[PDB]
Amino acid sequence: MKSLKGSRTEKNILTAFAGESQARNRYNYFGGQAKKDGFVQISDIFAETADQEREHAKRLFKFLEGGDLEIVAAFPAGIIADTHANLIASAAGEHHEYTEMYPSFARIAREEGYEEIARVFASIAVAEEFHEKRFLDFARNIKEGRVFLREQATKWRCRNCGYVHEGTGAPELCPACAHPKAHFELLGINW
Amino acid sequence: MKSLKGSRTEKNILTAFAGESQARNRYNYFGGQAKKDGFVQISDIFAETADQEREHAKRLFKFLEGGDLEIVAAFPAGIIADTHANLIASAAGEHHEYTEMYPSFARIAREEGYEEIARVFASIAVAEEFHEKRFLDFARNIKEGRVFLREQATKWRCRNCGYVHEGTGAPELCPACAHPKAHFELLGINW
Ligand SMILES: [Fe+3]
Ligand SMILES: [Fe+3]
Ligand SMILES: [Fe+3]
Ligand SMILES: [Fe+3]
Ligand SMILES: [Zn+2]
Ligand SMILES: [Zn+2]
Repeated sequence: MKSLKGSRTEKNILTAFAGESQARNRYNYFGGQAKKDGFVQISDIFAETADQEREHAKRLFKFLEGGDLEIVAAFPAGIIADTHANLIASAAGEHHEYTEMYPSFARIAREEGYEEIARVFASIAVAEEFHEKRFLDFARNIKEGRVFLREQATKWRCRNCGYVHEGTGAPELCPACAHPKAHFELLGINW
Repeated sequence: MKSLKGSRTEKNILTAFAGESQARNRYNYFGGQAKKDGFVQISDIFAETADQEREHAKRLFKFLEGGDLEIVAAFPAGIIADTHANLIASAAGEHHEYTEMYPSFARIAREEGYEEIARVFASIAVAEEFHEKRFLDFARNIKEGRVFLREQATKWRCRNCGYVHEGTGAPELCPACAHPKAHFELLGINW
């Protein structure tokens, strides 16, 4: 790694920075619509994904040493729909990104002598693959009615107050904090 | 349920509100010390628990219809230590609460004709039991060196950027966002 200035990798980094910046915003707006649709756990994962996009953008932006730079590129023009649709559009763009755009960008960085940047573009691809995965399972539970209803009794946690509930479905109201079903999630352990 | 004024349940609600308010603060301070100790996932669970305490306090506070009211009660006087110790003090107080204090308070509410409040005190007890559980497993992994090291290869997620890593231990540095190991957690699915 030399200088980036004038290289193709230089425009590739700005282009990625540009689509990741917009993605932060759309995930943030999709999070607010999810909360409105009554899926608090899905709202918080949009917001988490938003924040992780900010951090992919920041590692990238830091490679730039430049001034003003012109790019040609395509981006979704809209749109905010119902949550299911939001989760499908998101997944589709995460898809294009880990299967198409970052493999290429990594290739050329590599090919221009920037292998570290190449690493970074490959590592981000990994993250976008989990993001898509997440978005697809949530969209499938929405499509199959299993957000707030499972087939054998399991335990549900209140995101708002931590209340735990043994049942096949979450309660219509939290007995502890009196927030509605929308606040409930599958209880999970990850330690 | 009548009026609460003058009842014993009346002082019980304020006393619980008082210990839960302080608990919010101590969990918030324990979260900052955890971040300093290099346990980001544990930092965020302190902060989450803090927020759930706020919401137990709020359901309670809303039952009050009163003016100024005198209480006698004991509270921890201090202290902020290392994270392990923080997790053990927290668990001990969560313990006293679900095994002793809220069972009683629920009893008397019940016994004074306030069964709904009684429910609420029982439902909060449930939440505090999961909180303790959480705190104990994290303190055990800290004691056994398994926060950031497992015995068979498993996958670790970067909290900062979503990067996923297959291995027995988390990386020393995230390849995607270049944040240190402290940001990694066991990857979990709960949908
Ligand atoms: Fe992504
Ligand atoms: Fe609740
Ligand atoms: Fe608690
Ligand atoms: Fe990372
Ligand atoms: Zn990204
Ligand atoms: Zn509480």
